[PDB]
Parts: sequence; structure tokens; C-alpha cells
Amino acid sequence: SGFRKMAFPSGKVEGCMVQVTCGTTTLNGLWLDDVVYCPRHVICTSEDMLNPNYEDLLIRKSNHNFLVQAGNVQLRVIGHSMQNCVLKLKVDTANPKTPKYKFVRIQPGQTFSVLACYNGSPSGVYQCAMRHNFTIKGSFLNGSCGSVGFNIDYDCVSFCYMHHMELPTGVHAGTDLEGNFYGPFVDRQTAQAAGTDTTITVNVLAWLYAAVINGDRWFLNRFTTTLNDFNLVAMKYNYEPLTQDHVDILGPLSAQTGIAVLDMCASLKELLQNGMNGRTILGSALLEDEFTPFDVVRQCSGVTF
Amino acid sequence: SGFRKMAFPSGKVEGCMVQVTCGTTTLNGLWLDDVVYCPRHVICTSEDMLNPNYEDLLIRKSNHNFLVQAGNVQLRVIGHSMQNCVLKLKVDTANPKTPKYKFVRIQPGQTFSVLACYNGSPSGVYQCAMRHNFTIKGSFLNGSCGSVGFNIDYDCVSFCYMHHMELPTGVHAGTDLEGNFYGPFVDRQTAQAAGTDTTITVNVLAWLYAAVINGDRWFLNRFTTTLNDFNLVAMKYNYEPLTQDHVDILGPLSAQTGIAVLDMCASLKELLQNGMNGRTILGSALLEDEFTPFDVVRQCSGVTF
Ligand SMILES: *[C@](O)(C(=O)NCc1ccccc1)[C@H](C[C@@H]1CCNC1=O)NC(=O)[C@H](CC1CC1)n1cccc(NC(=O)OC(C)(C)C)c1=O
Ligand SMILES: *[C@](O)(C(=O)NCc1ccccc1)[C@H](C[C@@H]1CCNC1=O)NC(=O)[C@H](CC1CC1)n1cccc(NC(=O)OC(C)(C)C)c1=O
Ligand SMILES: [Cl-]
Repeated sequence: SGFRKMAFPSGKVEGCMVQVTCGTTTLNGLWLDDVVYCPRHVICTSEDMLNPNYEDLLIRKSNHNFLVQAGNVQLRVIGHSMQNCVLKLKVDTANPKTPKYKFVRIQPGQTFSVLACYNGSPSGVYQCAMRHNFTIKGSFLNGSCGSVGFNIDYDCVSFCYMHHMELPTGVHAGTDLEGNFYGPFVDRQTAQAAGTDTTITVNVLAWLYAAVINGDRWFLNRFTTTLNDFNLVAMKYNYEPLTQDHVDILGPLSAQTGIAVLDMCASLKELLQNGMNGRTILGSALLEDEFTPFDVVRQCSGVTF
Repeated sequence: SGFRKMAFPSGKVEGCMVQVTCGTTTLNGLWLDDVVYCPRHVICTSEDMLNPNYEDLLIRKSNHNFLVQAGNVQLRVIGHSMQNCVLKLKVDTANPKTPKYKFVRIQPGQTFSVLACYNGSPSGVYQCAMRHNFTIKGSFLNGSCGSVGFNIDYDCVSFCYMHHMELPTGVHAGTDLEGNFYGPFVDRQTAQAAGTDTTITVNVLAWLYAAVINGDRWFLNRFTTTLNDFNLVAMKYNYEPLTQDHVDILGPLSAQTGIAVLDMCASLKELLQNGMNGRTILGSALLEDEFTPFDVVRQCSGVTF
């Protein structure tokens, strides 16, 4: 038993991290086959960060201006092109450690692991969730750009995130691996504000089920509710409206415990209205919303990679 | 910016996980150079778990009774022995992925990452801390035995923990890599109690420092305290006595923030007596005690491996 915020093992991804330098800017890149992916703002100086014309800067660069470093070895850049906000450096060597991989765009409420890197080497691994305002709550310092987020299914790594920027509230924003930002963000040094976020209700419900699976059951009551009466309360607390698709997604966890989803909604409704009265659930004093229903099933059943 | 519960990158350890089977029992092993380490109770049946005579059980086995599998390739066992509660299986092949490594024994209050495995393949990675009752609060299912806990310093892997068993409150117990249990636990299926645990005061203070570094300041107040008056308060709330060694250890974090340690102690003291008033600190509604002072500095400075 037990239930922890659990990251995917990062080995398959560590073997893909390199260091990309362009003039005096250094950040991380992702080396897959014979292409290195990194944020296009590697070609900027600190000066032209206010309003950079990336296409214009790129036409002034040559292949030898991009220094790519895998560990201690220099890779040789033989081509480059720009795709939205990512740079793609063709190098003359295919990464022998390249895993099976896809580039995917996740939806708000989905989770992934982050391998935080500096100078092409790994610092730490952690979980976070794509929020409804298209930010994430990560831990990123200077030089962390180009670190990636990913999921692993069997042996295939699904790359979903590449880090680009921090926002005023201490949250973070990035692109998919096609260079498209999540949310209304751009890679410029202008004032950008995240936007208002909601609690991922379907994840809170999943986590309560995880709690039941682990014997934490003080919060269960004998009541039921409807989607309407629940969403009335949920809206007051800035929780995302629960849909029947959400109820269906919670099906597997509902059957494993024998607690109908609307019965669990009645427990969440009471938790939201009465607080937690100084108590905890799975060692937490607040309601956790960064475990997907898949996360719970994965951790509570023992799936490996 | 941001502060997360962060695990060490797990690549170096992933290359060491193998699958060890003996009869109908399968668990995980750690393959370093030409030796595989795993819990000795891989040799028990479900029957003889009440009071296993391991020496008697071991002498009945030969090398070819130990099925060891690194990924999909079968290893050849050419010797075996027992050292306390770990089994050492000598194989004819040195693990080509062996990292630089040490075996260390961690002390209560230190942290490490756990690479949880099933059937010899890595499933997820998470941080936890050795509790003063010699338990950890992990996430372990049937078949996770043989999973190891570890820290990384630059390039060296320090193996500190191998998983063995679950205890009454849903917590976990294991050995170091010489097979010596942490705490008053034995590898038998008998009534064993963890013992009473305390909150790791020096870690709470370190995390309060991380909060200030990351812009969370509302808990700083106009007070100071002394070690003696603080320890009067901590004892009531089942916190570990704070020592002068603890004060000195928090020194670097104290200098980085310009908040004297005894001033931060006065902030913890008021938090303990009056709670948090519906506010949070680093997105947590309770006081976190599983970041050591070293974890905080390391995460906030960007140290890589
Ligand atoms: C990113 O470029 C990086 O990791 N490394 C490049 C680098 C910078 C400095 C020294 C060596 C190498 C950084 C990562 C940021 C910095 C701290 N935490 C992060 O996530 N990304 C940016 O600097 C980013 C570049 C923009 C997208 C093109 N950037 C520039 C200017 C402002 C901000 N945001 C900001 O000012 O934050 C607030 C909270 C509003 C003060 C920004 O993210
Ligand atoms: C460990 O052996 C393992 O991971 N795999 C062997 C295996 C078991 C079942 C099916 C296939 C393979 C487990 C790990 C445990 C199991 C679930 N969560 C864990 O952390 N260790 C044991 O099962 C352990 C073996 C004992 C040390 C020699 N064991 C056996 C019987 C009972 C318990 N604990 C227990 O009863 O918990 C309480 C809370 C007291 C009810 C036990 O840990
Ligand atoms: Cl063989």
C-alpha cells in the first residue's frame, strides 16, 4: 500500500539530453535520432529579448554557430530549421540511446514527469499537471529551458512539454515538441499573466478513491448526490464542472472500491463545505488534484515499464 | 522558481535492476559488477513465512534454482551466499551498466529516492525520508521487494535501502545493502509494531527557508525565541528536539535569507501553536518535514548529476 507522488523513471530521457550553446546563451536540447530540439530563443542575446524577430536572427546564423554537446563530446551541426518556437538542429550522428518515442499534445488535467536539466545534465525528476490555464507548477531555474516533460507507456516515451518561461505567480509555461505554446503565451520578454485556474475535480475524485483503496475512509458518508447538486457546490469553490465523461472515466476506480461516483461526489461535497477539520487524507491536509484516474490505477495496481 | 518534491534522476539505478525468481516467488534484485543482491526471503514459500529457518532453506538450494533475468537476457548463477537479510548471487557476467557506487547506512531524518520495481523493471521514482521509528512512508505493492533507495553525489550512487516489508500503519521497513534491518524489524510474518514517530524539526525549518527563497513570507513574524523555549513547544507537538548541531546545519540557509535560525524558530513556534489559518506554504497546508537542509540548497541552486 501507500500512495506517493510518483514520477516516471527518467533513464530513457537522460540519454537524450544535450547542451546547446549559441553565442553566450546556453540551454538544454533533446537529441533524438539525428535531430536536436531546443527552444528557439537560444539564438537571442539578453538585449533583444524584449521583441525578438526570430526568423531574422536565424538567417544570420550558420550551422557552426550552434554548439551541441552530449556530455563531453562535441556534435557536428549539419543543418537547422525552425518550427514555431523550437529550433531543430540536424546533427551528423544519430543518438544511439534514442528510445521509442512520440511527440504528443496533452490536454489540461493530464500529468507528466519533468526531468529538470542544466547544461545538458539531469538535476531531478518530479510530477506535475497541465493546468486549465495552460501553466504548470514546476521547479525551474536559469538554464532549465529545454528540459522536457514526458510519459512512458511500456517502452515508448511520449514527449509532451519543453520548458520556456516562468510567469509572475511562480508557475511555468512551455510548448509541445512541435514548438506550440500551451496557452496564450509567447517567447518574448513582455508582461504575461497566467490566467485563472480551477481545481481538476476528476483528479480530486480519483485521489479520494486512492485513499479508499489504502484504507483512509473517514470522509465517506451514507449520502448520495446528483451531478447538478454537486456542481452547484463545486462552482462555488472554483472546481471544474464534473461531466458524465468524467463519471465514465472514474468507472474503473468506482468498481474496484464499490463506491458509486455520485456517492463519492457526496463525500467531496461535504469535504468542500466543512473543510478537513485539521484531519488528513493520504498524509495531505488539502485535496490533491494532480493524480489522474490513470495515475491512481497505475500506482495502485503495479504497472511497470 | 517553484519548489517540488524532487527525486534524483534514476538512470544509473535502472540499469542495475533485475528479476530474481525462486520457485513461485519473484522479486527484484540489484545487479552490481558480478553480484546480484536481493532479499533473502525470495527462497520462502507462502507457507514457511511465519517462522522461516533461512539457513535450512538456503542449504536446500543450488545455483540453478535462482532464476535471474536482466531485462530479457537470462543470467548464469555460479555462486550464492547469505549476508544477514540479503542474498548475494554471484553471476558469470559483470553488469556493463554498473555505476560507481557505495553502500551506506542512512540515519533518521535523511532523505533518498526510491526506484520502485516489479518483475525487475522500474515503475516510478519518488522521495521519502527515514523516520525516527526507522520506517519510511513509501508506495510498495506485492512484488516490489528488492527495490532500492539511493542518493547521488556527482557521479556516485549511494545505495542506502532495500525494500522488505509493510508494517501496520501502511508504512514500510527494509535493510541497508548489507542486509541489516533499519529498526526493530525482522523478515518474518509476525506481529511487529513500528513505534511512535516524531516530526523532523530541522527539516521543517529547512522547508520554511525554501518557502522564503521562493517568495512565501507571511509566516515570518516579529518574534525570536531560544532553543530551550522552542524545545518546550516542540515536545508538546511531538517534534524532535532541536539541537545546536541543527542550528549550525541550517546556517547556510540562514545566511542566504538573512533570517536568523532562532527567528525562523519563532515563526515555526507560532505556526505550531496557532496553525496556518487557511493559508498554505509552497502549496502545502501542513508542515513538510521531508526536505533536508541539503535538499533545499541543492534544489534551489540547480546542482546536476
Ligand atoms: C530559460 O530561457 C532558461 O532556462 N535558460 C536560458 C538561460 C538564462 C539565464 C542564464 C543562463 C541560461 C529561462 C528559464 C526561466 C528562468 C528562471 N526560471 C525559468 O523558467 N526562460 C526565460 O528566461 C524566459 C525566456 C523567454 C521565453 C523567451 N523569460 C524571459 C524574460 C522574462 C521571463 N519571465 C519573468 O520575468 O518571470 C517573472 C516571474 C514575471 C519575473 C522569462 O521566463
Ligand atoms: C515483498 O516480499 C515483495 O515485494 N514481493 C514478494 C511477492 C509477494 C506477493 C506476490 C508476489 C511476490 C513484499 C512487499 C510488501 C507486500 C505488499 N506491500 C509491501 O511493501 N514483502 C512481504 O510480503 C513481506 C515478506 C516478509 C518480510 C519477510 N510480508 C509477508 C507477510 C506480511 C507482511 N506485512 C503485513 O502483514 O502488513 C501488515 C500491515 C502488518 C498487515 C509482509 O510485509
Ligand atoms: Cl543458465
